[PDB]
Amino acid sequence: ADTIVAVELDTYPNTDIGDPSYPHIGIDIKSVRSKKTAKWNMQNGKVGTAHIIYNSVGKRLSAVVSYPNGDSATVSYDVDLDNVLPEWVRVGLSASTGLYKETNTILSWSFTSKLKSNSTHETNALHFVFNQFSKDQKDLILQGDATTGTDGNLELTRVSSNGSPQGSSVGRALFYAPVHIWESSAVVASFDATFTFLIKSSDSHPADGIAFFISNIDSSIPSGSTGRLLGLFPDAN
Amino acid sequence: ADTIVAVELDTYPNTDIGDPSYPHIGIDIKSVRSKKTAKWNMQNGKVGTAHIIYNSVGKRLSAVVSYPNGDSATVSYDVDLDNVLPEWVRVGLSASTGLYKETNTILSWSFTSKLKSNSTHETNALHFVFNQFSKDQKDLILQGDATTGTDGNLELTRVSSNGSPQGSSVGRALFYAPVHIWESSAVVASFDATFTFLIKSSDSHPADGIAFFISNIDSSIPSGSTGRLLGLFPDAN
Amino acid sequence: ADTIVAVELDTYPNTDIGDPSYPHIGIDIKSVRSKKTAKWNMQNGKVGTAHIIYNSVGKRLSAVVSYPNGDSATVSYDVDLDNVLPEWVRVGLSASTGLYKETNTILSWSFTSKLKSNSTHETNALHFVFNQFSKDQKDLILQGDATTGTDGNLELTRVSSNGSPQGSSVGRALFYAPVHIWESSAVVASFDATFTFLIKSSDSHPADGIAFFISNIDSSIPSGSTGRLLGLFPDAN
Amino acid sequence: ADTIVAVELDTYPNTDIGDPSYPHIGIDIKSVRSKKTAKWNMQNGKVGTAHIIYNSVGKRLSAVVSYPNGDSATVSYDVDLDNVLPEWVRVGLSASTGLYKETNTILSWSFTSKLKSNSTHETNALHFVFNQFSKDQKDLILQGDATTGTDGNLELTRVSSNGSPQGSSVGRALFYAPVHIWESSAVVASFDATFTFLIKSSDSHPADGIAFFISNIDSSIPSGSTGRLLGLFPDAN
Ligand SMILES: OC[C@H]1O[C@H](O[C@H]2O[C@H](CO)[C@@H](O)[C@H](O)[C@H]2O)[C@H](O)[C@@H](O)[C@@H]1O
Ligand SMILES: OC[C@H]1O[C@H](O[C@H]2O[C@H](CO)[C@@H](O)[C@H](O)[C@H]2O)[C@H](O)[C@@H](O)[C@@H]1O
Ligand SMILES: OC[C@H]1O[C@H](O[C@H]2O[C@H](CO)[C@@H](O)[C@H](O)[C@H]2O)[C@H](O)[C@@H](O)[C@@H]1O
Ligand SMILES: OC[C@H]1O[C@H](O[C@H]2O[C@H](CO)[C@@H](O)[C@H](O)[C@H]2O)[C@H](O)[C@@H](O)[C@@H]1O
Ligand SMILES: [Ca+2]
Ligand SMILES: [Ca+2]
Ligand SMILES: [Ca+2]
Ligand SMILES: [Ca+2]
Ligand SMILES: [Mn+2]
Ligand SMILES: [Mn+2]
Ligand SMILES: [Mn+2]
Ligand SMILES: [Mn+2]
Repeated sequence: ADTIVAVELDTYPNTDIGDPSYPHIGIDIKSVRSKKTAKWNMQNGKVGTAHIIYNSVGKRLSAVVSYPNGDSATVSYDVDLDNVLPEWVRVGLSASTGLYKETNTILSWSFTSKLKSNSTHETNALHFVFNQFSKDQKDLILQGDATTGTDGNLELTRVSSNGSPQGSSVGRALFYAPVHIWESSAVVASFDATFTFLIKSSDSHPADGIAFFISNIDSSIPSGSTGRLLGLFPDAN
Repeated sequence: ADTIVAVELDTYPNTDIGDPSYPHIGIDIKSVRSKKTAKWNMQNGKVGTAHIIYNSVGKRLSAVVSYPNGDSATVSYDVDLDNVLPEWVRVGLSASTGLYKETNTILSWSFTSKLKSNSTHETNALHFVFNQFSKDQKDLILQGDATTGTDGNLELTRVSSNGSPQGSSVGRALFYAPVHIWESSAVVASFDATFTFLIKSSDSHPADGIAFFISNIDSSIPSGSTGRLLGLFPDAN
Repeated sequence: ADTIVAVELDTYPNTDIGDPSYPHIGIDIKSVRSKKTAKWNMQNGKVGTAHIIYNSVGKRLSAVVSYPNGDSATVSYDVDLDNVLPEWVRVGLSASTGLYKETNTILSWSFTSKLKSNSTHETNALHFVFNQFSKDQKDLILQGDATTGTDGNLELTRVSSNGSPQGSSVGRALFYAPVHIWESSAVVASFDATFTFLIKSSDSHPADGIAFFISNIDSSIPSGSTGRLLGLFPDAN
Repeated sequence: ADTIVAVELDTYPNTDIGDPSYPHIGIDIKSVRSKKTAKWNMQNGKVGTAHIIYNSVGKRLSAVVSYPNGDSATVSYDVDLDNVLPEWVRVGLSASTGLYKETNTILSWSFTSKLKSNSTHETNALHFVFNQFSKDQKDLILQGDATTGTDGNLELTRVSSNGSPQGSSVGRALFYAPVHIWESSAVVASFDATFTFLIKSSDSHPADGIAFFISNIDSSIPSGSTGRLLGLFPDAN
């Protein structure tokens, strides 16, 4: 199966696959069952921001998700990603809905990876930023239900003509280029990612969440990964 | 045919197709016959640096090529690249040899494009930088004779195991992701590129040169574009 | 006197000192009488954005000012700023009112200078960005009437507690650190600046405008440089 | 006294102020007695690189010091810098010599601080890079024995006409502008710093080290801070 490191913004507790019993942010290393979570109060209809930060020095994958009112949830997990990810990866955003639903709208996404040193501050680096997505976003690989619109947004999961989110949707957006996420001579292999998102639901409960993820270059949506699997995993192991 | 904008470092004066009677740098818009050139003293076996700058406001494509001794040639050409390039492009480096030859070694290559908007610092951007190339540089599309080495370099044209350049060689390297080079909504679209190169020859005369180029996304080396055509054009028109 | 290079957003046509007979953006090299202007429709109470671009290769100072409705004015002037500016400068924003007035509110300001060299990507660079200003913005030198607020803005000219702009006001904000704007060794010296602004007036006519400027490091507001002199010049020569 | 957070490259073990008994890198929070150290093999006469990385999310101050051959020393310390540093700081490089000596030459220094969010990926940020220092480096505050030369380097401590390092020298270089290192509404306050350095000694033992440090804006060299105090502290508490 794919190799996945993800930071999940998990709006729906699936307590029989180990979610805590509240909306939460989580760090997922090779399992949907997050290695670490923190409670997260998803603010329906507000634009949120997620920041994901890793470097090979401190070896701590960190994420914060905030809303403009200042509410924030942070999670960090000590992990040497050199030991989990392949050298080359693709980076992406994923989301899903299941029985319950939500819009999984991305307003913006930036990513930076840097491989530094072996020497004077020379470097291999990739940075992209999308503050507006285009209807035909050639540098994004859209998978499953993900679309880009003329509203400048990326709709990770399905939305109806009347703006209403659909169930059992899964969608992703990967940056087109593979990313050299580590390289054993790099003294520092850092990455960081920021996305802004708008999760809205009129469901009794929003679901299922959004994740930023890093995968093998050829990663595709695992079949059956709607709902609690977030477009990321073939199963809940 | 492809659409090409290029900055050529032309080491071989083909005076019969409009080259000046010296090695030169030039700006190429849809033709190998540069709209603008400047006399360039290629320094054999020395590491040069090429910087290429454009923005949609000044509408001036500029390049400078310099060497460690301080010698520099610059060429600028006023052009509205919105009227020439497709909205999405790929960017690359190209090089050729013909009857005369030279190493067309790239030691580093960076590129930045930005689409800035009617707002603030909300920007779409791609930035990459390669200060070392890997053998399996998965974020480069290698065409023709181009290879990436264990020496950390990009050899655009064929070099034998003994280190000698070969003639009638052509090769390019394009960044894997398409680039959104202009977008009608943007107030400023800018790009910049830098690369460092080492052109060495022990021929009677070095040839043919290195270009940074921007092309249609599906650009391939035009058939028979070795020699004076720099791997960029099907003919010398 | 100070040495000034500026991009003026001139909201008040002082036709008696060479302004065109409309609000305009202009490029000012050592004089309030712009070397180049373009007709600019200042949109009262709307947030505008100004981008200023220069590099030492193209030698073209460019600016564009736009508003959210898409209206845009651009002005470019060919000039070799090496021949005008001192090697070290301070960069700033300036604004004035006179008999007529307007808020000269800056909501954001970024600036990048780079000196790139005869080598690779070895570069000296300064980059700052302010998307919010603090009350005690210790990295800004405020001159004259300029203040920074709790509203996160930079008020270049005096605004009363009731929110009303005042006349005969002048103020500037310079970044605290001097900037190395050119250096003889560098192959490329470039800068760019962006700022966003909100010029509101309920006067018979707004005046006088906002400038981005670059000055000698020890620049102060010239005495009596309110009104049409934009806080940049001692006289209208 | 000043408030100091530093990353020390401590070439001389002063085991009666708690150094371990080998050259080491250390994280210093408000004491020269590092909260954490790692053994470091300083390679005499080679150019080293130090990277220092912090973010407010993972709350882990990290440093790696490497040499081109690949040898590396890393240290990380979990610390919430919001609770140690003032909001505004200056950033600098410091070094000293004592009874024993070394050159404390900085070849380059970059710093980035970013305050992100409360919102969509807008930001206050400062980045500078010096890959070459100038004889009169106006954007550096040189303190004590620090000088910049025409060789493009910063000599933190004293060197004689014949290139030989002197004892009981202390010197620093601070970036001229204060830095807003944290701000309580910032969802992410990150900084990173890289310097390359050349420590050479013909002493029986090199001393005393180089540090990157963050201090109160008005920080100056504490009197008596040569030697083991590294220009950073008034004493060894
Ligand atoms: O009754 C069938 C199941 O419905 C829920 O699970 C689905 O809906 C969720 C979407 O919010 C997803 O997390 C999940 O993957 C879907 O299968 C319910 O939570 C399950 O317990 C039920 O078996
Ligand atoms: O500087 C001239 C160099 O290039 C020439 O290019 C022409 O030669 C071939 C004719 O069939 C083609 O491969 C090529 O595309 C022509 O335009 C020549 O080949 C070389 O002598 C020179 O190095
Ligand atoms: O657009 C004209 C505006 O500025 C004018 O500026 C002149 O007025 C004063 C005369 O003593 C000086 O303070 C100033 O420097 C002059 O150049 C005028 O003050 C205003 O009416 C207008 O808003
Ligand atoms: O004999 C006097 C002291 O000399 C050494 O300490 C000085 O030299 C060192 C430079 O390498 C510094 O670390 C120190 O601050 C200087 O005071 C010796 O290590 C000390 O034990 C002696 O007291
Ligand atoms: Ca879940
Ligand atoms: Ca030619
Ligand atoms: Ca005027
Ligand atoms: Ca010590
Ligand atoms: Mn979960
Ligand atoms: Mn030519
Ligand atoms: Mn004017
Ligand atoms: Mn120590």
